[PDB]
Amino acid sequence: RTALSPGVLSPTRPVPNWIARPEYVGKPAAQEGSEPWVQTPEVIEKMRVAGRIAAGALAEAGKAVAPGVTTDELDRIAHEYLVDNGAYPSTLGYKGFPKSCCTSLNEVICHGIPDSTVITDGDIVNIDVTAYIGGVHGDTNATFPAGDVADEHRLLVDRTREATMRAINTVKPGRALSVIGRVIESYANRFGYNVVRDFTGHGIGTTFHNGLVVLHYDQPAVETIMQPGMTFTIEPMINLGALDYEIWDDGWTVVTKDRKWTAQFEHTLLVTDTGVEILTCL
Ligand SMILES: [K+]
Repeated sequence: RTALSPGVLSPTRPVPNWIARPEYVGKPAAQEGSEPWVQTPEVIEKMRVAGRIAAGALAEAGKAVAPGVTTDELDRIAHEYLVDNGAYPSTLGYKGFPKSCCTSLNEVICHGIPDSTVITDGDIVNIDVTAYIGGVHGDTNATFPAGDVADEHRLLVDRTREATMRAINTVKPGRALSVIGRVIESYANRFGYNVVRDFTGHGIGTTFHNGLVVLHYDQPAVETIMQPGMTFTIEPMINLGALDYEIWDDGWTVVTKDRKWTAQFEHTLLVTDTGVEILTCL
């Protein structure tokens, strides 16, 4: 299976005019980065709605993953499930991003832009979908196998899913945020994999990236302590190869330099009074 190359982009997909657009739509930058890390009860409830819709959109698009399909098509499907549910696709118009979800095949670490690229037997593809409704965001992603995937790749995907669930299970108030990256990296290294460091999880709420950064590798210098009402993503990218990468001319598509495949899974989490709640569930 040859290394991927930029495909061709379909035109901007329309969104019903009555669905509110986040404030950054169409602008070069977003007004985000200094919002409270702990959300109000109102916002937490709204985030449950957003997270459920994003989860449903991810699941719909994931069902279309099959050899023969284009990533653009996956985008068409998630976009339509969001709009149908009254949600705006947060990535659409986010810092110029042109589509409604990110589709990251094989060696694309993250932020692949859905295009003409056709998926072939044995590929793996991450679909990342964010919903904006009720003035809040919810983000989730998962990597899906297409046809007869090699065992190496099936294990990568399964172990990345397991690393993410183990990290989620450690979320609890009063525990250091750095426990998450410790847990992910220890599990990825058990199998000889490498955890991407330059791309991270993040606080999410009324803004898409609110300033809070969640690392997926071991970095005990971070002193942040998890607090009830904090909302953030856990979304480790795990590489079979080296971490060195390149970003395509589009300014979005990140690919591994050695072209070895990489997988990712993600949920939006809430720190509750005693533990965790996954908000991006159906
Ligand atoms: K990938």
